[PDB]
Amino acid sequence: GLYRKYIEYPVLQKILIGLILGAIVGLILGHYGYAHAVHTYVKPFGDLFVRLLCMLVMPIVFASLVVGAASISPARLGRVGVKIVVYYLLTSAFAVTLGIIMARLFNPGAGIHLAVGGQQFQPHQAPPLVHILLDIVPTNPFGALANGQVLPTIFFAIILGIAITYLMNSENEKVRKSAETLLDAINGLAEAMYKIVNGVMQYAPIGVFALIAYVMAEQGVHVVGELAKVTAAVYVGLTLQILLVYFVLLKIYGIDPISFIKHAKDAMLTAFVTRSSSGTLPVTMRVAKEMGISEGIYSFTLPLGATINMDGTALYQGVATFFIANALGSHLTVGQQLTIVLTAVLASIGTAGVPGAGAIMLCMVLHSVGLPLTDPNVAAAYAMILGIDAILDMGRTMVNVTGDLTGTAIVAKTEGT
Repeated sequence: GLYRKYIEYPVLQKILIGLILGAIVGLILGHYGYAHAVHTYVKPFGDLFVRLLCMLVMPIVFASLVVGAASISPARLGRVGVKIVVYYLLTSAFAVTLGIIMARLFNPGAGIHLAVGGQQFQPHQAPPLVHILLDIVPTNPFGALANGQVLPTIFFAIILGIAITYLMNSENEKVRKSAETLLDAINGLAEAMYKIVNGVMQYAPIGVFALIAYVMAEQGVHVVGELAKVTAAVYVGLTLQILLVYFVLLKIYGIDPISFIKHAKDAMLTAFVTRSSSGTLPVTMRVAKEMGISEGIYSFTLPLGATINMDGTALYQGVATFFIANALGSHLTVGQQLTIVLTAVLASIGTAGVPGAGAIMLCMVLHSVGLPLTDPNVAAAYAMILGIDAILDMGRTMVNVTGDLTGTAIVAKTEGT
């Protein structure tokens, strides 16, 4: 009964209450002197969760990127598909850029000088820009899977998926059956890893509690004001994202944003109460029908936009990786911000899980910048963001629905009219 009502509780509320209980118990046991007994007894339960997330982050990238890039490729795209894919990738790039802008205009990380024992996180040296653009393509894909290097894995997985779906319409028979078997095996690997993501994110409140308790027991690092600042940064970034980006796009394409934003306000209210973008898929199909565009174009666009087009998750990734970069002392270069943009855009092309996928994609961005999520400073600054993930997730799901609704509207306009 107790175990069933613990599992039946939602994941994000339990992670937030685990963060709150971790902060309270860590402050109480840090004031009363018992801090080493918190460390040597509670830090394994908060490091096992980081080890499990670092286990899950690498086989998701290859499999989910192969499946997603095989459902994106120009061999399965007409004249609507190329325009909607170009819109989704460019709008995700604008979302990451606006998240980085709202993270540089604010300062969410400055204030928490994070250190585990006493030592500051020493950053690596950054290569030049041409070395990054030449390091995107791997010299060996298996040796880029066995190491870290999320961006060569992303590039090789996109290339492999597009080559498989080019082979899928070949005139042979054994070639087509072999390509179909390979794509079915890789899709089975991705669907097998999503269940382990569900299990690890069900374990997640104990790990977040066990990490936040140790961090509060070390110092009184004053994290409540900085987490309120990064929450305000995410909300102001999402509101300005909706307003500026979508109003500029609708004013370019001539369609009036007032009645569109009324119908989209109904859809946003539904998607903001239910906090799920896949749940309002008949709701946003109803709104797209009430705009009166074409039945085939929204019945083709809205599942693709619900499983691939993620704007609020990308903006959350930008602001979160910039908060983790500033809460440790390591500034980011221009190549690191281009790496953020590329990894967030190309990792929001295949990844769609019901829980946890934002946390795994933030792990991808962190391991692709250089913060490897094995030092306890990166794990602490990531656990605080994973705690705030609920009150970021509501607004980011609302922007995730607004993005594909705006894309459906403007692509149907330029295609029909």
